[PDB]
Amino acid sequence: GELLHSLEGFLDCSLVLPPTDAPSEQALLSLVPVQRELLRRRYQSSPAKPDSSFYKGLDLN
Amino acid sequence: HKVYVELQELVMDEKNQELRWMEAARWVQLEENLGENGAWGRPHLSHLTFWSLLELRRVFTKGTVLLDLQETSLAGVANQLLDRFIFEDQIRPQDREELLRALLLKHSHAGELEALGGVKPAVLTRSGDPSQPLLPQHSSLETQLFCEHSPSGILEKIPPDSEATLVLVGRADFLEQPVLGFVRLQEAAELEAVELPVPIRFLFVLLGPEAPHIDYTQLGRAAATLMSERVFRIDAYMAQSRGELLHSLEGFLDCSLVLPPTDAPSEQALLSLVPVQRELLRRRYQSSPAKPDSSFYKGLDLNGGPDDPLQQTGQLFGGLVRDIRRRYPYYLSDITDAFSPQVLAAVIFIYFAALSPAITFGGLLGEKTRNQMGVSELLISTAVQGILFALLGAQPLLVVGFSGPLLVFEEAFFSFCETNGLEYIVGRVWIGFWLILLVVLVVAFEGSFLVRFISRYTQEIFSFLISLIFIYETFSKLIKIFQDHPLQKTYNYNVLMVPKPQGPLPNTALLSLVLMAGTFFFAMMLRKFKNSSYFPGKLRRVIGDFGVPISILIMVLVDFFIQDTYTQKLSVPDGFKVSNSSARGWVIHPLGLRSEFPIWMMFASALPALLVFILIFLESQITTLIVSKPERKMVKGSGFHLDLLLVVGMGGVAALFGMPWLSATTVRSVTHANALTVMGKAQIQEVKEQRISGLLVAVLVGLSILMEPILSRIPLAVLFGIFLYMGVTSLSGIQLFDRILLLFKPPKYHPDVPYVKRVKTWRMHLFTGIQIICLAVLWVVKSTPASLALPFVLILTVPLRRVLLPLIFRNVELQCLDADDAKAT
Amino acid sequence: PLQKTYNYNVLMVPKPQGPLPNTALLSLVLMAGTFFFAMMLRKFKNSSYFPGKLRRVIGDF
Ligand SMILES: CCCCCCCCCCCCO[C@@H]1O[C@H](CO)[C@@H](O[C@H]2O[C@H](CO)[C@@H](O)[C@H](O)[C@H]2O)[C@H](O)[C@H]1O
Ligand SMILES: CCCCCCCCCCCCO[C@@H]1O[C@H](CO)[C@@H](O[C@H]2O[C@H](CO)[C@@H](O)[C@H](O)[C@H]2O)[C@H](O)[C@H]1O
Ligand SMILES: CCCCCCCCCCCCO[C@@H]1O[C@H](CO)[C@@H](O[C@H]2O[C@H](CO)[C@@H](O)[C@H](O)[C@H]2O)[C@H](O)[C@H]1O
Ligand SMILES: CC(C)CCC[C@@H](C)[C@H]1CC[C@H]2[C@@H]3CC=C4C[C@@H](O)CC[C@]4(C)[C@H]3CC[C@]12C
Ligand SMILES: CC(C)CCC[C@@H](C)[C@H]1CC[C@H]2[C@@H]3CC=C4C[C@@H](O)CC[C@]4(C)[C@H]3CC[C@]12C
Ligand SMILES: *[C@@H]1O[C@H](CO)[C@@H](O)[C@H](O)[C@H]1NC(C)=O
Repeated sequence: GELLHSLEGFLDCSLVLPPTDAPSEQALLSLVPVQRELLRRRYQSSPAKPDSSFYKGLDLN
Repeated sequence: HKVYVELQELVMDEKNQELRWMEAARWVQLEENLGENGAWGRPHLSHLTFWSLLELRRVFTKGTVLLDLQETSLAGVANQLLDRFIFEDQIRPQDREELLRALLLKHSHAGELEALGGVKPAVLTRSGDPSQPLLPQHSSLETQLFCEHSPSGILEKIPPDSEATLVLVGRADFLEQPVLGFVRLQEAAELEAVELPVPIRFLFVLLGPEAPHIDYTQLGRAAATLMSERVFRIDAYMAQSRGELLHSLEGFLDCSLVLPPTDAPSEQALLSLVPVQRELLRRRYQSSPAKPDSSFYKGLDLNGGPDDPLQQTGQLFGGLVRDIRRRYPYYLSDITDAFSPQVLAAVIFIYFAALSPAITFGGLLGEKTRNQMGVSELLISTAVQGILFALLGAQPLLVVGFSGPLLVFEEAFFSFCETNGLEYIVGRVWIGFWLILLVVLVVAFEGSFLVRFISRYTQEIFSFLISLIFIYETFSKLIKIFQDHPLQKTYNYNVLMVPKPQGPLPNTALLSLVLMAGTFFFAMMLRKFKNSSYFPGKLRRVIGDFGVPISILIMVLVDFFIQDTYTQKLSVPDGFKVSNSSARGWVIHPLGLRSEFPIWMMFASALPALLVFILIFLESQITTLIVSKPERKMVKGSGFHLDLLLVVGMGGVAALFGMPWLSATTVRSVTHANALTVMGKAQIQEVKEQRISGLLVAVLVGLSILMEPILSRIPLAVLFGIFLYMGVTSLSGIQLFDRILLLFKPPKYHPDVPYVKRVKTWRMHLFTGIQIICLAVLWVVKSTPASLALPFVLILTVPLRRVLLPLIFRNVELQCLDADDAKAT
Repeated sequence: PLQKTYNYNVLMVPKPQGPLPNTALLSLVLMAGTFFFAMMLRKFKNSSYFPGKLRRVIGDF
């Protein structure tokens, strides 16, 4: 399930370029801001798990 | 050949709860969106998403299609569409009554936005009242990037005879699965939904409930983008059933290029996909009657190779005509591009930067040659040779003016003429004549290609030694100011200061040092603030572009407020008078002024002319090489033969009138080029090239004699800080300076440049040591009384790189170190 | 203050009586120089222009 969720997140932050008659350089360079925004949306969460390494009491607080 | 596409959403008005259709995007070969304000954003290409395309394909594989429908009004189309939905078991019979009322509703365009106060997304229910969506929502992407006059362009772009398409989207909670309806009218008819007079032929209807991985705005955008393409439009114009549309959609999906997210995106890697895209486009047109529009409109059918500024040509005067044809077609652009305030700031800076050395050298020359040539002559010559060179020159970023070696030659010539018993101002006419003949002969045979043999070695050596000597001279001037007014316990008052202050003065030296330090500090602080992030960008850049004039004004005001203390000020001659009217005139008779001129001198004056030609040619060509390197984003070409011809000809003509000849200056030209440089957030984004700045500088230098009241209040010590700032700033691009700096860093912190990775450290150090030995020898011979033999030594550096070094190093090391290009090695 | 003339017989045994020519500017120069040198050495401490041991020892003083 975690791998499936990660794949869904991967597919959410991808963009498709349809066949456009514009010059190649302009069409390919127009993607920089949109891609930057999508990646900024990709890396914003980065949550995995809290610091649950050990629930120690240690007898001395 | 082009059509109009309109996309509308079912939304609600904030003022009073009601439902209505609002347009959200328009398509004329490009996508335009509108924000909440009500003003359309800038046009841009369309970039869909994976989910929108996937869901569009899924819903279109089974959606119903009505072809050749015989209806004219919206109600008849909605009735037939709902009947077809009912027949194909798409919706239940208990849902027609609500959908019919939902579709037959008032349509409001952008012009009615502010009258209502804005709209919000709404969801239709079974009852018919709006409600908020249950699933979470997110801010739109396109309206955040592009949205944050138009009617005339919109009405102009649409061809006079064309059809339009309308797409409607909206959510309905009483539905099970999304439904797509595509209907093409038998004959185009006007519709009440679109206010534009263009008739409507196609109609898209996208309905359905809320579901994950489905966004109806993006799905409508995908449908509009699919309709906008020519091939799919032609297929729909000839399709007779759903199979043809499905095949066209599969073809459209096949030729799509999807790119995944990355970690560190770059504009260089993203440009490695240029061919692939092209190929895909061709495939999309492989099996269609249409043809691509930009078949060869993305690349120039020329070469960036054999087209070089300097090259041997089989015909006489080839370089001159080549440079003229390369440069002059840009004259209107050169005139126009000077409307930015940065040009004004550069003009103000270069005015002082060029006025001060002219005055100093004119005074020194006047006191050296018994006032045969003084300050006014040099000022007039500089003004005229700047105005003409800016109006008819090939490289308008050069700054002409008097130099040091020319002064040394003038001193030597005057001493020789005094010793031999001949006149001084007359032989210069014949030297100028020989210069004219020599430059004509040289330019006729395009003998400037030797400039190709000068590598980066000599350029770096020359620039470094020039900057270092400049800084040394500035500090020498400061120490002289200290020496004139020492720090004592007793000072005599009632001293006479009318011609010049006799004896020491109390608070002069320390005040001068303070003013210089303050000017330098303020200039550096404003330079740092230019690249900061402490204000709005426009105002920040406007303030930072005027740093030098602001600092000059601040320090001038600070000096002006002080009353009793004396500081040296700038002085210019009273009027346009010759320095010595007793033994000189405005025009010099070549035959003789007071005594006849010997014939042997007229025939033998060619020898100093050759030396003057060598000096001027070498300095000007090296300066042009340094200024116009490929790294500093120099788009327009720079000529070599035309500049040399103009400079030497102008020098000869000025020598006819008694004014001195000039040459291009390295530090001033580099400062002028750096002032007119627009930097990007670093990277040199562009360099502003124009002819107005040089012309204005020359005019101001010429008119400086008319501005005594303003120039008399500018202290001399303030300009020393500006000179130090110029000298420090002109040292950035030098590579030998970096290699000297690396002599102190440990090898752990060395940069990632090729000449560090390819070669070892103790070979780089040997290279730098050899170059420093050459610099030291040049300095020593400069201080030696045999100064006139200095330029030859410089050209003697050229064989050293060509013969001696290949006997010590290896080819890879020498090619990596002595790189002709900066970025490429 | 900064004047044109100064008295040349001024007793300064307990304290300098009357103005003196070059004291104010020399004091300002010394203050600015000390501050500038201290800041430059503080910056050089964190630089990479010498061996680390000698660089840190110099920057500490
Ligand atoms: C162009 C060929 C290659 C050039 C390489 C770079 C070298 C350029 C600078 C070298 C020439 C310097 O130009 C001039 O030289 C003389 C030599 O002492 C200097 O010193 C001179 O000062 C004044 C004249 O100005 C004289 O009274 C003095 O006797 C003389 O020594 C000048 O202050 C400097 O202006
Ligand atoms: C090695 C890198 C160099 C870049 C950094 C340089 C920093 C140190 C610069 C200070 C150099 C001192 O500069 C010093 O100026 C005074 C000016 O009065 C000269 O003094 C000389 O020339 C002046 C004319 O200007 C004469 O009136 C005077 O009689 C004569 O001694 C010294 O000969 C020179 O040595
Ligand atoms: C080191 C880098 C930083 C750069 C900063 C440099 C600061 C330089 C400060 C200069 C010292 C100011 O010097 C002081 O200025 C004021 C100007 O208001 C002068 O003028 C002051 O006194 C005179 C007469 O007493 C009044 O007429 C005047 O209204 C008053 O302002 C003082 O006579 C002078 O003593
Ligand atoms: C308003 C004018 C007169 C004074 C401007 C103040 C300038 C000189 C000072 C104030 C704050 C300073 C900035 C503070 C933060 C940084 C970030 C660093 O990564 C680069 C230097 C930079 C950008 C400093 C440059 C100098 C700076 C901009
Ligand atoms: C006291 C002797 C040994 C050294 C004095 C020179 C020091 C004070 C000065 C001279 C040039 C200055 C350097 C100039 C350039 C930079 C680059 C920057 O990225 C780090 C700071 C650093 C390195 C500056 C630190 C201070 C500096 C090294
Ligand atoms: C002008 O020239 C004359 C003759 O050469 C000379 O006597 C006079 O001193 C000159 N004036 C100056 C140097 O101011």
